[PDB]
Amino acid sequence: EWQENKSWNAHFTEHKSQGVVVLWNENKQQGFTNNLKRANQAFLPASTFKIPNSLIALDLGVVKDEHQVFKWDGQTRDIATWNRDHNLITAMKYSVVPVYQEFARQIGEARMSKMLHAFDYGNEDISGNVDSFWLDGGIRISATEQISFLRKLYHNKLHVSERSQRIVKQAMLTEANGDYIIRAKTGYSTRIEPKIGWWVGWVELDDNVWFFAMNMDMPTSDGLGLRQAITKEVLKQEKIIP
Ligand SMILES: Nc1ccc(-c2cccc(C(=O)O)c2)cc1
Repeated sequence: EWQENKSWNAHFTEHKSQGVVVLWNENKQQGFTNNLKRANQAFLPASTFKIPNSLIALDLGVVKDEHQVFKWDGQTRDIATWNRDHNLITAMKYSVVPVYQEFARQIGEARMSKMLHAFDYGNEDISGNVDSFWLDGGIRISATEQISFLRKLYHNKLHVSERSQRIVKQAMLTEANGDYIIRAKTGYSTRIEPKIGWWVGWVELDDNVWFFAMNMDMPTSDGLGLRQAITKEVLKQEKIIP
């Protein structure tokens, strides 16, 4: 079942922004959101696409393991952390587009299209350039669709090996302490309106898992920190985390 809690709208408006948070209680099989309509509106996945892209690259052998070094191509880019060697873990962490563009070129259109359909991922449409379609092509995914996809990943139910799924979930590790573990991926879509930020993943507790997917308007890069901050305020409000 699904519940709309418009009280969460405060967390967005108080920061002069608009967006949606979608939560899914795995034990109770219940979903919650501030905005049922936007929860089902499809956006460019941008760097959240690094989750499916990593899975496909690993399963096809494009990426051997999480230690394989992807050498910087020597082209200076405006993101300092991109101008260095990466492995899967650091490429995820710093959302290093050029590494994942190379993955996609090696995957190829045919295998990428087939795998996204097998994942039931978004609109499954890779129209555009194979090395940028998640940034300015035809692929779209909603917040509820991100949840559906992440739940399959959590349970190792995607049509790739258990190993590929374990490795990607390792690479998704974002935060861990004595109270919870967050595995997630940020996204930042600027090439097509509306510009949005994403944060999708889940929170692991001792006896339950809460999946989450949020997006919010992002007119400038100055509000990027609000993706995680707003999500955590909701989690705190719902007493999912202290
Ligand atoms: N102008 C600009 C600012 C920041 C970025 C950037 C880099 C790396 C990661 C992320 C993110 O998804 O949080 C965003 C990219 C362009």
